[PDB]
Amino acid sequence: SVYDAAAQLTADVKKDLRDSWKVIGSDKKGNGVALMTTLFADNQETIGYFKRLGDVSQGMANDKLRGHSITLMYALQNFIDQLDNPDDLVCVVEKFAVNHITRKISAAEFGKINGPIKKVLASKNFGDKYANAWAKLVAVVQAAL
Amino acid sequence: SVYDAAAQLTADVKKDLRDSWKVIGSDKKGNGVALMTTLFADNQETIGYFKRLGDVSQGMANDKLRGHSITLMYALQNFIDQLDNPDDLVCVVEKFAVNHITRKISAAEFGKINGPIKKVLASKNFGDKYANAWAKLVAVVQAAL
Ligand code: HEM
Ligand code: HEM
Ligand SMILES: ClCc1ccccc1
Ligand SMILES: ClCc1ccccc1
Repeated sequence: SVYDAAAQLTADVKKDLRDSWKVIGSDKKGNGVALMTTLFADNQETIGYFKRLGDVSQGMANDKLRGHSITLMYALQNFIDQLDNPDDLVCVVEKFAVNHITRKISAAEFGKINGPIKKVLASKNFGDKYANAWAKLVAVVQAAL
Repeated sequence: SVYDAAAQLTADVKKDLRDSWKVIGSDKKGNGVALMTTLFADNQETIGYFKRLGDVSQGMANDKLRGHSITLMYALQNFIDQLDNPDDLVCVVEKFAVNHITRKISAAEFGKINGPIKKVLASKNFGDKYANAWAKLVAVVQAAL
C-alpha cells in the first residue's frame, strides 16, 4: 500500500531528502523550470500531455509553464514537510495522485521524473545517494498510481 | 484585471499578510481544516462542489478532506512567497484560477471564503485589519476567475 511505501522511508533517507531540498527548494522557480525543461528534453513523448501550457520550449518566458513549475515545487515542499507523519504524507500523496490519474498518467510514466531529478541534483553536486533517496519518495506516489 | 488587483498589494498590506501568515501558516493541517469546516458550516450551499471529498462533516477524520486542506495551505504559502514579484504572483494565481474555473467556481462564490478567513483569524486574535488584507489577496484570484 501507499502507507507501506511511506512508512518505510527511514531516518537516513529522510535526512538526505531534507538536506538536498534545503538547497534545491530554495530556488523553486529556477529549479522547478529546470526540472520541467529537462523532462521535455529527455522524454519528448511527454510534451503532448502538457498542451495546456502552450509552447514549453519558451522556458522561463512562458508564464503558464512558470506558474506550473513553481506550483509543482510546493507539492514537493508539502511532501517534505509531512515526512515525519506517514498518515499526513499518505493523504497528501493520494490527493496529488488523483490529479495525475485524471490525466491517465501511469505509475511507470510518473517514474520518468527520476531522470530529471537526478540531473538537477547533480547540477548542485548531490550524487547518486541523493537521487536514490528521491526515487524512494517518488515510489510512494507510484504506489498510489 | 489581475494586474491592477495585484497592484493593490501595497507595502502595508504585504506586511499584514506576512505577519498573520507567520502564525496561521505554522499549523497548516489545523487551520486548513478549520477554514474548510467553517466554509461548509456557514455556506452549506457550497458543499455540493466538494462531492469528491465525501462526508465533509467528519472534518479532520476525513482523509480526503485533510489532504485537500493541507494542500490548500500550500497554495497560500505559494502566494505569500511570490509577493515580491508581481509577475510571478500573477502566473501562480492564474494557475490556481484554472483549477477553479474548471469546477465552475465564479469570482462571487470564491469570495465566500472571506467570511471563514475572518472568523479563523479572529479566533487567533487577528482583527478586521488582517481580514481586509487577506480580502485584497483573495481579490487577485477573483480577478482571474
Ligand atoms: C515529482 C513529480 C511530480 C510532481 C510533484 C507533480 C506535480 C504536479 C502538480 C502539482 C500539478 C498540478 C495539478 C492540477 O492543478 O491539476 C501537475 C499537473 C500535471 N502533471 Fe505532474 N507532477 C510530477 C510528475 C509528473 C510526470 C512525470 C508527468 C508525466 C509523465 C506528469 C503529468 C502531469 C500533467 C499532464 C499535468 C497537467 C498539466 C496541466 O494541464 O496543467 N506529472 N503535476
Ligand atoms: C483561499 C481560497 C482558496 C484557495 C487558496 C483554494 C485552493 C484550492 C486548491 C489548491 C485546490 C486543489 C486543486 C486541484 O487539485 O484541482 C482546490 C480545489 C477546489 N476548490 Fe478551492 N480554494 C479556495 C477557495 C475555494 C472556494 C471558496 C470554493 C468554492 C466556493 C472552492 C472550490 C474548490 C473545489 C470544488 C475544488 C475541487 C475539490 C476536489 O474535488 O478535489 N475553492 N482549491
Ligand atoms: Cl532536491 C530534488 C529535486 C526536486 C525538484 C527539482 C529538482 C530536484
Ligand atoms: Cl493567515 C490567513 C488564513 C489562512 C488560512 C486559514 C485562516 C486564515
